[PDB]
Amino acid sequence: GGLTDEAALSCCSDADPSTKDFLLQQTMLRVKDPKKSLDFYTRVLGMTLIQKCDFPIMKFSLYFLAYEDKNDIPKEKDEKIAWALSRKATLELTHNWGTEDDETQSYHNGNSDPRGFGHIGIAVPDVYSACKRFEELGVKFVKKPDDGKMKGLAFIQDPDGYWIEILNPNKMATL
Amino acid sequence: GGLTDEAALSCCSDADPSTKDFLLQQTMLRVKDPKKSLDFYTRVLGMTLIQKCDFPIMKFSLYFLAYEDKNDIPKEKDEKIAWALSRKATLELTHNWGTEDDETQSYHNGNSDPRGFGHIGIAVPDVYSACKRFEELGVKFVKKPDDGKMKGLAFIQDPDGYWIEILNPNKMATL
Ligand SMILES: COc1c(/C=C/C(=O)c2ccc(O)cc2)ccc(O)c1O
Ligand SMILES: COc1c(/C=C\C(=O)c2ccc(O)cc2)ccc(O)c1O
Ligand SMILES: N[C@@H](CCC(=O)N[C@@H](CS)C(=O)NCC(=O)O)C(=O)O
Ligand SMILES: [Zn+2]
Ligand SMILES: [Zn+2]
Repeated sequence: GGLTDEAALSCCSDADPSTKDFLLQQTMLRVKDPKKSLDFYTRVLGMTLIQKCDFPIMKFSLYFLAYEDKNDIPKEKDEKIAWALSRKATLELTHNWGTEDDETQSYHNGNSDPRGFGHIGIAVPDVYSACKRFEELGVKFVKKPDDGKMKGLAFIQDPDGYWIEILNPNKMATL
Repeated sequence: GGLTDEAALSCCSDADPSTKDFLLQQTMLRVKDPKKSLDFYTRVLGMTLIQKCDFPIMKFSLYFLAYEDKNDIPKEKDEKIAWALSRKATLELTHNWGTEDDETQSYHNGNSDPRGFGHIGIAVPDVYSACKRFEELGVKFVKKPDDGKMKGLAFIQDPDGYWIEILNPNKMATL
């Protein structure tokens, strides 16, 4: 029947002082077509592109998306890499050059065999008003807010099929 | 050849004001055995368990891990859920009850065919000292910091085999 609260807490250790400056900086997803991914994350979800890195020998690019004010992004390049990579809660999109032209190619979202990664999730002030807008924009849904057993929580998908949870923190208690 | 900077930026839109309070709240990974996972993320990586939710008819639990001070966690149950689910940069582990006792079951890390998800990543003050400690604690490595081409960057594995990048934002520019 799973762990009890107390049993779970018994498995948790206090943070060693050597970890006290650590932060959860990024979640990396591979994307077939960065043009479509950038449009989605910025126009649909309101993220900002904060950094782009290109590796021509390895034939890939990295795009770092975050909820940050574009006016805070440093102008000077070294400062800009160090700032972008010290922001909490970034999304790192990895583009292996040439996938966008390969009709047979797609990435796997983790929610079918083989399962592992599930989703990123965005906390919004109002899941219903968010989802109405997503519907107006033609966003793909896995689960509408009222569909299924978990009313008031939604799942959409990005251009690659990755699932994104849309959740309201302030309603999850009174729900 | 991958996108030019100009081409990438032209795919980006400004944040619609409907999205102005959105935040990247969680990354969700499925875990075989929450006992080992809680021990890893708290003892090894210095995260705090901030919330745990159980669903006894659906037979799964959710564990929310973050770099937060345990003294900040609200005492009142409903306030704690609202606080936990409005923290940026949480890691949500999902445990389907029973997997820990099924020797034919395991999750996929996304880095072998079919690929998709890559890794989460932790920013640290000192990759090499962090990794020396990891080695002392018997952590499994995908890439030690001096291995391979990108010297000074590491990848460890959690108990499920998910990859965790260990990076120092200040050393990433100069390299
Ligand atoms: C998993 O993500 C969530 C969920 C749960 C939603 C799920 O997608 C889910 C994952 C595994 C499973 O076996 C059943 C359902 C519920 C509340 C919440 O806040 C949250 O973030
Ligand atoms: C994909 O994540 C990155 C990379 C990108 C990838 C790698 O450097 C890499 C090296 C060895 C390996 O086994 C797997 C991947 C480079 C810089 C950076 O900051 C970052 O976050
Ligand atoms: N809370 C559920 C909701 C997801 C859902 O409704 N699942 C279906 C709806 S599209 C799905 O993933 N595919 C199987 C189906 O169509 O029955 C979750 O864990 O994501
Ligand atoms: Zn990375
Ligand atoms: Zn979730």
